[PDB]
Amino acid sequence: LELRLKSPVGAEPAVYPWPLPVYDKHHDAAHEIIETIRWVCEEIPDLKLAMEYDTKSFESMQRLCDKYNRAIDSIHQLWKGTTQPMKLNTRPSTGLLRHILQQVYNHSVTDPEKLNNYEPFSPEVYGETSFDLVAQMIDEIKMTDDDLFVDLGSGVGQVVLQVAAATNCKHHYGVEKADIPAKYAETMDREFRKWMKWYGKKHAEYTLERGDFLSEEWRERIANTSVIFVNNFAFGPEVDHQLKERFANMKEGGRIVSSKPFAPLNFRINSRNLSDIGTIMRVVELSPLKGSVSWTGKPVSYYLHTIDRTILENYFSSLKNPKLREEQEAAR
Ligand SMILES: Cc1ccc(NC(=O)NCCCN(C[C@H]2O[C@@H](n3cnc4c(N)ncnc43)[C@H](O)[C@@H]2O)C(C)C)cc1
Repeated sequence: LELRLKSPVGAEPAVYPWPLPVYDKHHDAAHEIIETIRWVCEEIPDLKLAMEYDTKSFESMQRLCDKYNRAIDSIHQLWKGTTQPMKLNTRPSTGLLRHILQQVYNHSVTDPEKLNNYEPFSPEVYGETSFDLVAQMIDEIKMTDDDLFVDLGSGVGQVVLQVAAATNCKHHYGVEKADIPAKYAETMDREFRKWMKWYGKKHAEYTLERGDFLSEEWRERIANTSVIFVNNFAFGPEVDHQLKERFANMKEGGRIVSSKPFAPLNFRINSRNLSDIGTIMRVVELSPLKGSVSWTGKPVSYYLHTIDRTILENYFSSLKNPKLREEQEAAR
């Protein structure tokens, strides 16, 4: 006994055995099926029109699947007529992408318990993943095809995949040091590509790698990245310090988005702090997403750092000008 869902673009059908597997306490294949149908119906209005359940009854679930499959066949017949078929070159909506990543994770991370010891993957937010927060980041931070993107410490790769699905960066990378998450990343990658093809959706190029971002090789790679995401909230002093030294080699207009700032928000340059990272970057607290919950109980905010050496330039200009020099020397 089994259930099948046809792909809206003619990829091979999704096939689930009956009884439908359970993935964890809040996820199972029955609701994966229901949500797939719901999202294919958002992809294709005509299907939504044609569509109007006991998830423990094989007959109830077979009837839903049959109704979806017959509607997909009719839509495919419609597209052989004069109706234009669904555009094949598009990015997924945030809602669809959320479903896709959950589906990819369901099928990739076989034993969620093996991951526990590499926690936290989302230390900045109580009770949810970074997904909704990253979806905001992505809309605030303009990225283009000149950009290279990296998630430093990428886990099973979920944030890299989300950004690659939504943006035009030339390449997206994840780097992950631990064996278990890195190995799950390899499956996440194959599953993601499979499911994105199944929905008829495109993503930018990406690569998930094994490695330590504090290594010597990564030194020059960080220097040549234009957009770095790093979830550093729970990092200690020495790692944050080591990262600051890597960032000091980034090019002007390079950006770092993090869960804890790497410099104070109102850094004031003076003769004792001249070599601190604050001398070369604007730092701002981004708008928090309403509804998200931080450790304080308030909405979570991320931190945007933009490499901008005009701050340092202006300090040196001011040291050359006796009036400006006396003012500076006055305060401090
Ligand atoms: C705003 C903002 C939001 C989200 C994100 N991205 C994000 O959440 N990605 C998911 C993984 C989170 N990672 C933990 C993983 O890092 C590895 N890791 C730790 N140190 C590492 C290292 N030195 N080298 C490679 N991997 C490392 C650990 O083994 C662990 O698998 C963070 C918490 C570090 C970025 C920016």
